[PDB]
Amino acid sequence: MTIAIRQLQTHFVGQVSGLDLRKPLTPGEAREVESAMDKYAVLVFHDQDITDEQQMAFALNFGQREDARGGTVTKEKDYRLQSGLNDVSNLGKDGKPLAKDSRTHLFNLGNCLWHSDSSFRPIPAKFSLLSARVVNPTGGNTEFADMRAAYDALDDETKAEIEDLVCEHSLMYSRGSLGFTEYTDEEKQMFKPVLQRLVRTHPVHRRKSLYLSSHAGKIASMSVPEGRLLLRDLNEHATQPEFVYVHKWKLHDLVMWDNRQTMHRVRRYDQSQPRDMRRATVAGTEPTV
Amino acid sequence: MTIAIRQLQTHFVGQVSGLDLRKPLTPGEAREVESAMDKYAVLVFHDQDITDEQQMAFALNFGQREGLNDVSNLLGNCLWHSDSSFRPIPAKFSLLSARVVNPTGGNTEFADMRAAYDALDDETKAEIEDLVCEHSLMYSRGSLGFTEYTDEEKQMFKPVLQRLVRTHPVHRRKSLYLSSHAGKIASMSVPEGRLLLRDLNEHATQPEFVYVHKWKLHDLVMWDNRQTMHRVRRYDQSQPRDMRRATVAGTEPTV
Amino acid sequence: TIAIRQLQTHFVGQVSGLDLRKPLTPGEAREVESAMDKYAVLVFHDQDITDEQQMAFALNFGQRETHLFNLGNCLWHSDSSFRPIPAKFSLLSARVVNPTGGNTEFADMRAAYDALDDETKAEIEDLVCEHSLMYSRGSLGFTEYTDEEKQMFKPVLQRLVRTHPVHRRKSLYLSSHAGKIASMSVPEGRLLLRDLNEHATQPEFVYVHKWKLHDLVMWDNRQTMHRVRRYDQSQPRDMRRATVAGTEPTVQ
Amino acid sequence: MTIAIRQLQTHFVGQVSGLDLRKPLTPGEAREVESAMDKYAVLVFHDQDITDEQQMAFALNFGQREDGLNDVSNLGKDGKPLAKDSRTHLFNLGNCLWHSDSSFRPIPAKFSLLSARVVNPTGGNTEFADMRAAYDALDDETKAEIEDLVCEHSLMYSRGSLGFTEYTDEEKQMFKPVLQRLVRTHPVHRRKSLYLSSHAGKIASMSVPEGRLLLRDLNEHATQPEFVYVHKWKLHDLVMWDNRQTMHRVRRYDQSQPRDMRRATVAGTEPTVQQ
Amino acid sequence: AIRQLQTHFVGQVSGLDLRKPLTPGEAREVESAMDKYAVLVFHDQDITDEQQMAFALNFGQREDSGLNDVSNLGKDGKPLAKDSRTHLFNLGNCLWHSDSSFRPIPAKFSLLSARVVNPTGGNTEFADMRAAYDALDDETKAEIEDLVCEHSLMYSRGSLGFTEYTDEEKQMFKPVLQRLVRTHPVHRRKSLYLSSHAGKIASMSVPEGRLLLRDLNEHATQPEFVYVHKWKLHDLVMWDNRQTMHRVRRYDQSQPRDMRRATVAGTEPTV
Amino acid sequence: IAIRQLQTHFVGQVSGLDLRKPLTPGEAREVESAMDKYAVLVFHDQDITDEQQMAFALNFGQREDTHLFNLGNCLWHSDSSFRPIPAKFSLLSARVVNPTGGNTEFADMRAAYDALDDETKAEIEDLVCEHSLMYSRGSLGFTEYTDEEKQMFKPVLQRLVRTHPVHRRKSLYLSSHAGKIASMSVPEGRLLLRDLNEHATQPEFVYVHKWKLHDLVMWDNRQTMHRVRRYDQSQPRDMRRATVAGTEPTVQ
Amino acid sequence: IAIRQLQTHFVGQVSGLDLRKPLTPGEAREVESAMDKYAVLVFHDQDITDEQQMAFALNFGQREDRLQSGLNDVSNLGKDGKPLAKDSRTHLFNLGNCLWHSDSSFRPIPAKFSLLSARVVNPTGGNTEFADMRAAYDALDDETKAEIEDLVCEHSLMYSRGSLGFTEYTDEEKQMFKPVLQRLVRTHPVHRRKSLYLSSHAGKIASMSVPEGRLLLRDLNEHATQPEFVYVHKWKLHDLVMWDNRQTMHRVRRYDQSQPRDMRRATVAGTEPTVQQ
Ligand SMILES: O=C(O)CNC(=O)C(=O)O
Ligand SMILES: O=C(O)CNC(=O)C(=O)O
Ligand SMILES: O=C(O)CNC(=O)C(=O)O
Ligand SMILES: O=C(O)CNC(=O)C(=O)O
Ligand SMILES: O=C(O)CNC(=O)C(=O)O
Ligand SMILES: O=C(O)CNC(=O)C(=O)O
Ligand SMILES: O=C(O)CNC(=O)C(=O)O
Ligand SMILES: [K+]
Ligand SMILES: [K+]
Ligand SMILES: [K+]
Ligand SMILES: [K+]
Ligand SMILES: [K+]
Ligand SMILES: [K+]
Ligand SMILES: [Mn+2]
Ligand SMILES: [Mn+2]
Ligand SMILES: [Mn+2]
Ligand SMILES: [Mn+2]
Ligand SMILES: [Mn+2]
Ligand SMILES: [Mn+2]
Ligand SMILES: [Mn+2]
Repeated sequence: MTIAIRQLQTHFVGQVSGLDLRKPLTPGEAREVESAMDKYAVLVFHDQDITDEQQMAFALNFGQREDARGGTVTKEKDYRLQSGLNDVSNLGKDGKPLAKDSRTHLFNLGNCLWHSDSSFRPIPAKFSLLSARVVNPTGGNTEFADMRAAYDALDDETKAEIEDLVCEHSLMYSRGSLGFTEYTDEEKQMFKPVLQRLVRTHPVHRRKSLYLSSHAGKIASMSVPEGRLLLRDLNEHATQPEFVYVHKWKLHDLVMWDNRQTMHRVRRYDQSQPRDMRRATVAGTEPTV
Repeated sequence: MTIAIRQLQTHFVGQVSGLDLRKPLTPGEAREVESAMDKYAVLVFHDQDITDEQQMAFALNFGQREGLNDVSNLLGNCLWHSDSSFRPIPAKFSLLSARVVNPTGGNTEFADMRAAYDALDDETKAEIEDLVCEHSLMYSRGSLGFTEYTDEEKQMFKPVLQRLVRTHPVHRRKSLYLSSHAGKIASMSVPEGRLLLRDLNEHATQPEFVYVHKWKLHDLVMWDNRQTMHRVRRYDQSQPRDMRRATVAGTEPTV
Repeated sequence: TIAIRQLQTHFVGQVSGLDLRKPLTPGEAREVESAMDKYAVLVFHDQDITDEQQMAFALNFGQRETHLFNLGNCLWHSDSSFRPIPAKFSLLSARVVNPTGGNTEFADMRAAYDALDDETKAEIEDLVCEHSLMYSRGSLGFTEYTDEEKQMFKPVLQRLVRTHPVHRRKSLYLSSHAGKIASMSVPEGRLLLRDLNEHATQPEFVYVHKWKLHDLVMWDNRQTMHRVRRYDQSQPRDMRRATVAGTEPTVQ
Repeated sequence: MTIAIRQLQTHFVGQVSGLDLRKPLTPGEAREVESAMDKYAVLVFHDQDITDEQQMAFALNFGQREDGLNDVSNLGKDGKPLAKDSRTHLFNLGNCLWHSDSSFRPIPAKFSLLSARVVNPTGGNTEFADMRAAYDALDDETKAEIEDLVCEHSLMYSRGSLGFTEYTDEEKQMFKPVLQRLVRTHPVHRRKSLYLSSHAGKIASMSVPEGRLLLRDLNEHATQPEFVYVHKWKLHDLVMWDNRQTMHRVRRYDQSQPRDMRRATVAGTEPTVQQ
Repeated sequence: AIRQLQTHFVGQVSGLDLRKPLTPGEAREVESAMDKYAVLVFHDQDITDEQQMAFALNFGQREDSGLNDVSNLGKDGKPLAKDSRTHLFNLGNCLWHSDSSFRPIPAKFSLLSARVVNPTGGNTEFADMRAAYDALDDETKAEIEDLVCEHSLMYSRGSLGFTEYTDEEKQMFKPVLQRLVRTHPVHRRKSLYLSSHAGKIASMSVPEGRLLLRDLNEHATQPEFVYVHKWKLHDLVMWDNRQTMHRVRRYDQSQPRDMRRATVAGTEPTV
Repeated sequence: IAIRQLQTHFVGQVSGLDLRKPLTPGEAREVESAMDKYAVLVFHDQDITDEQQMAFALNFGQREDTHLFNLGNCLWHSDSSFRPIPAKFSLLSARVVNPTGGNTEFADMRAAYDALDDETKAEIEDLVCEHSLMYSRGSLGFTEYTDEEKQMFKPVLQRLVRTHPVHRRKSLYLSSHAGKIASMSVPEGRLLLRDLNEHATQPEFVYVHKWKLHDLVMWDNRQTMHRVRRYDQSQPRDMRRATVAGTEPTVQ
Repeated sequence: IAIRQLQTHFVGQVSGLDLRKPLTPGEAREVESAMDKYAVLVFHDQDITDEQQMAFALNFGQREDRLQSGLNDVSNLGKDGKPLAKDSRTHLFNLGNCLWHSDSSFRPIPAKFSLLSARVVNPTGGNTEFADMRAAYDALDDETKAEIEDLVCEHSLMYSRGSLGFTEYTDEEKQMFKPVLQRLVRTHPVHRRKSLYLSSHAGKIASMSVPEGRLLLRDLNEHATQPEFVYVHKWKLHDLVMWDNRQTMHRVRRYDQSQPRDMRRATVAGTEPTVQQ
């Protein structure tokens, strides 16, 4: 009836055991994992030595593939992986680490900022599923923040202030804060800003949460300076240690998160060493606006 | 009339009593205040009903002018910064007087850059020792959405160099020279540099290095820009907030 | 699974086996309230809760009832004793704890009463006190009040000796808000109250609470006094209060 | 969104919009709902898809649990409809009489809150009667006559009406009659109202037959259509009532069909009479 | 001459001296009027007990002078004590009922004469059980058609607090069966056979059966089915127990109320 | 002169003196040194006159220049602290002893000072209190003063920490007459005085004197506080005072 | 403490005490004096635990040498908490309480106070009656008083049980139930009133033949249990009745054994013997 789950942080995060992700799930098991995703927001599976196909098959229990187009500087040519998965590694087509100053790596440094995946899309992602294929031993922890806990801890005046606010999300905002400011020219059209609610409501349990993300570069109804200051304050509030779970990677871990309830980021790592990390993304169902 | 100092935070900040800033300082008083600034980096004076000229006269004990700077609301200041870090010779002391206090928000927060430096692991210390940052108003304003400037403006705000690790002239303690004005590290790519600056700013502004100052009427707070960062928290723009700053010019560069 | 450890000779229970993030069962609500009747003060460690969760916990026990408030809390008092229907339970949740000072102290007014001699007990049995914010603020140095403030803070009557509605133990109804005994001259009455307060807050009747992050302390204003000890106002402190309205008066 | 109230009947009953009962209330919202209960005596909320915990949590704004929802459904422990000759169902049928909740308790109930979880489509309307308006409409002579009268309330009396008249000694003590004023006064707005209830089987200072006949006349008077609001249930309705100002009853329903209704009861905060 | 006093029933009768014996045709007209109007009001009838009964006996036999004492007076022509055994049984008449419905063959006509009028209350109310039956919806009529009620004095007195009965009293007051819906033998109109004496429906549990009866009583005693009669001295009111219910309202027990009833026995059972 | 110590920190009982007789210079010298050391001196069986009591007092300096006074004495105080030059010694002679209550208690302000932590010593060092009869009578409930009285009872300044002119020991200058600290806000200063008073009058710093007929007790106001405990006011209590005027101010 | 006398000669109803709480020195002294005067005390609505009941009893002395406490189980229930079999060993022995007796009169130092608490009331029968042995003594004539003054009875459980049929005892039982001596006429240590020491356990007068002694005890018991000397207690839930075994007899009237009767007794050990032995 229930799968084995141990909670890893005071507010959220469950560790799951007893499931082999190389193999199909039963209807009951898929139902259990999704309820755990609703409750815990982040799930940690150890020792899941899976193929790209096995990983995506697992993800497809929970919806459909998110269309990857408009998500990277993909050159419209080709890259490393053959399957459905998003390549979130530090490797080129080469199979070995990207150059310190390449346009691909510099864009990938965006992942070091606190973000919710595909928040730059009119329908943002539901679940993201990350598999560790080669572990970089010098840094690159992945950190998760509970946006519902963060929301709850705000005072009434803040909650009343932010309730109806709308943010503009774009890859140009997140990469822009890192100094990556030149886009040509269908990129400016491909990364055209989308609207998202600052405060969102989960469809299952109806918990309210802060929809924070590096992609959010302004609040619609405010001046750019004031809006950004507010977002900075909310981001500082929401990423305090009491709302954060730090994941230390082991080989063949799978960590999956609900983008609708969380932010995440990768910490600085040594770029000269391989880091083979591969993501499956489940498309969102409904927009926030 | 005996100067008494009580330490307000684990690592820094001193509360000073027995001085009347309306009255000129004696040689011993000037020496003690500057010595406390060396030690505590931030000093808090309560109950100082002082004019603009008294504030400056107090300030001028410690050097020259960079009368007062208007930091009243009558927004870059909300970012963690060190004053005039975008100048080739950056500011020494800043002295802030509260003439009208905003009752809703507007705390001034102070971060100890020396304690922050010390808490770093020896590898990080070694990584950063010789690193140099570019500081400009264009960078700090840029964070708040001001990213385009004319050729006349580009020269007035032309970036200057400062070392990431500075050393205090008096006690020789090392400290992180962080500021919102710092937009890149000279020997690193813009994104890699800004990420390191982010990590250092995050580390250096944890609660264990931070003193939060809650304002009272006629409060004077003074700080060493060479040893600290500071920021003002969001305040109700509708209500008058009258804060007046005296600034002591720097007496040496960092590079 | 509720377990209570007694913390002081006369009173105070440390409660384990409850997660206050979750709604109480009717049985748990009954157990908690009976423990409040018995111990008068309950300490709950490790309760990392929200304002809403705190209030929800409180509302099992009844209904809902800055600088001047904080300062007055440094004097021995019982909450809202200046109201004709005074407070039942108060609840304090430690969100940010000041490391220097700010212990909260509690005194068992039932034990204080019991320790009085037979003649003192007979002397004070029918006495009535006048309670007002003007008296407690007076002690802090604010003696002058405008004509509309005088109505705003019009003194209320309270029995000096009250009886608990559940176990019917008598206790001394002492409070910084009490500034007069009705049947006595002003100075004699205040001297009697001063001696009663000194008696009632001897270390044998006092529990000292040294705060830990996420503590929740709930106390019965009908059986106790409390005070906060001196602390450095320049340090961060974040203590969140909930108060349950009184369900009965002491006089008319 | 803030609270709006719409009048549903000449003298009483309000329909409330703008409140989500899945969410904890602010102090202001608790105040507004209570004042509205004082004025309207019965409040109707539509579209409140709530859990038991959420229902109780809403209820606890207004006091304490009466000595954990009360199961006023027609269902057994297995979740299926009770048999029509089962002792549980025969007691539940007591709600079909005009009553005020816990009037057999020395300190009787304040608020009752009833949530429709599964609606029976064949009957089972809940009717409410305004005991204040009913009192006011009496002539001066009747008001003077009844002013100081006291009733005896017990489960033995309401269940007696329905055929259960023989009680063991344990039961006679467990259901020992309590005293209640016949004319009560609301603690907030001071309006007088008839404290009528099926649990009332006697007036203290009168013969049992003369008392019951007087009670029958007051009940007939107080439950004329002019003082009565008829509630037709929709799924996830919540109707809450002040037992201190009203009577209520459930109309006959089809016992073969499920009727899942769940009550939260706030304990009384003051007696009507000493004992 | 008959003047109709209410929407569905009740006739006021003029030009008849109840002191004088009735002709064959007058006995027929009065009875046909009772068939139609269910209740008849006679004004100014200063009649003796023997004269009252003589009028009654035109319509059948006495139910086992021969008049029923429905007064508030004791054996000495004086108002009864408020707490006395007889008065507390008289109070049974304050409940809506049909006369002798607890007898296996229930009463036909009842004839009440006003000898001394209590001026403080004590109106007699009548309810038309035919109009009441008619106003019910089709689904209800279907439900109630074949139902059978248990009638006993133990039930009506039970309501007023007399629940404890001896083995000997339990035989004297043994419940009788009566149809819930009865058909008048003359005009064939269906009517609700409601009564305070009815305490059970045969095929149902006591509580559910009693709840059904309450709903029926509530429906049937709405003001639209009820005629209120205010008493004048030497009034006589007669009713068909087979088509009606009646009750007396609260009266001042300190003041005399001398009312005398003549009961014609039933000529048919309902079961 | 033989001296017996009566409390852990202070108080000496003196035998070998007959106060009906003039003191020799040596006797006067030994008594004053004993006053410096013990702060309070107890002399049993001195059946003396007013004139003899004053003559005895006058060895130690000069004379200092109602119901309310007796009531004020129930509060912890140092005599004449509301005067710009406050009392040196006070002397109390027991002519008629009330059997019910009326113990006189003494608190050692030097021992009280010593036992404070370094932070508090640093905090208080240069603080200055305002002392006035309006403050002490305030605590008894008399808060309203005409401008005539406000001049008569004009507050005077005293050091919170004073130093004894002979042995140089620091001590807490506490008194019921002190109602404000000059450099602090009114409530915060009063709260600080309250904490210091509570600290200084703990049992470890207190000598309780139980009166015996013809006792004389002399105390140094510069080193102590004192108070009288409650007694039955309808019984006679004849306690005669002599006061030696101060010989040095604390500030200005 | 308020006391209302409930019978001509004795019995007091007590108001003002909550027996869930410790007594003060004054409260304990008042209760004991009330016991000296009224011999039987009735308390209503005392919803107490075993520990609380015993704590109340311990005010007046020490304990006498299903429940798991100091209390004597005088219920009709077995270990399982259900009514005993009507033919069982324990029940037939408990029926002993239906005879007029004074508690522990078969011990060399007999009981002081007994305190009985009603936890589950039997609805059919089970009244507890009490007889005033002092009033009974007073009403005897001068000659009878003179005759009995120095008589001594033998008390044993073998005698009380013998009268209900159990006449056969082994050597072991005969030693466990070895008869003890008690004065027939006893004196109260406080007010010095003489009273008849009657009991179902008394089966012999020492100086007389068994038949003549038993006939004399019968005459005294008949005299002493006349309605004028007897108070009848009808039980209510959480009643507590306390009696002085030194001045009274008591008995329980027959009760419906198929229904639970949960009655719990605390017994205070005697503080003085009646004979030196
Ligand atoms: O590589 C990492 O640890 C960070 N991952 C992501 O941001 C991602 O896959 O969405
Ligand atoms: O106004 C404030 O509190 C912030 N002040 C400054 O940043 C400043 O004057 O340099
Ligand atoms: O500890 C505190 O903050 C003071 N406590 C109180 O008096 C209170 O909150 O009611
Ligand atoms: O079931 C119904 O409609 C009526 N319910 C009640 O009487 C109740 O819950 O108190
Ligand atoms: O006395 C009355 O008016 C009531 N009449 C009857 O019920 C009757 O006599 O049948
Ligand atoms: O009377 C007493 O016990 C003490 N009196 C004094 O305070 C005094 O005379 O100075
Ligand atoms: O059970 C009873 O009523 C009487 N009981 C006793 O004899 C007893 O407990 O001593
Ligand atoms: K600046
Ligand atoms: K308060
Ligand atoms: K009920
Ligand atoms: K009849
Ligand atoms: K003085
Ligand atoms: K025995
Ligand atoms: Mn990501
Ligand atoms: Mn600045
Ligand atoms: Mn408080
Ligand atoms: Mn109900
Ligand atoms: Mn009739
Ligand atoms: Mn003095
Ligand atoms: Mn016994």
